[PDB]
Amino acid sequence: LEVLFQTKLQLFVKASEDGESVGHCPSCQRLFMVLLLKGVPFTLTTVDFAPGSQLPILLYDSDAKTDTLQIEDFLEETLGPPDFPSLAPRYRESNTAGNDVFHKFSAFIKNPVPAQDEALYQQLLRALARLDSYLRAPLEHELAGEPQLRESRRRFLDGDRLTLADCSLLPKLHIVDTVCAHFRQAPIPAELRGVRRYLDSAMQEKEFKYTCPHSAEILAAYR
Repeated sequence: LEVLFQTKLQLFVKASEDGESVGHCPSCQRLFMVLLLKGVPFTLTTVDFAPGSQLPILLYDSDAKTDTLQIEDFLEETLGPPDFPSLAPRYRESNTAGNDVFHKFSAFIKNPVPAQDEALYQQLLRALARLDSYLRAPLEHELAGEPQLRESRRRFLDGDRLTLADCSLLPKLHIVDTVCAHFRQAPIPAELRGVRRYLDSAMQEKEFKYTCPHSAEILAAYR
């Protein structure tokens, strides 16, 4: 399928198995979000170049960019104020909080070794706890207003608006919760209030909600 939002910009992404929606792929969803959050017109084309290239790919004019980070930087650079909002996070830590969660999930979820399962699980939980800490800690602009504040009020990594950091992390975190809950009866623990609210908040945000693959597609990818 194809989706026209409102050309110059064309993002190629994986299609779902039945071909009717977008397929599972957190980097695809990441750039899908970035483009929506820019509010720039664009075409999304699902699919069911250069050696070992993989989706997502962005066509601009006739130019092709095939690497996710490259694509992202390009969009943040060439689509700027006043016509489009900058999506760079304000705070360095927004860019690193949660950065090991997804790779510790994969190590855990793929693990063939019974004796290492609990261990790999605790490593995943520990990274989630660190993300949770950052999410609960008042940011600079928050302390400006309330120097008393002990617990952050904000919705997302860097504040109350989605940034590039959220576009990267949310699709990955969504996968973690979705797979762990269905396959291991292990949703992200309720004790991690910051992480849970963050996921709840993202779901109420149209750019995230409507870029998510159907859960069935995520599940199929993990068996």
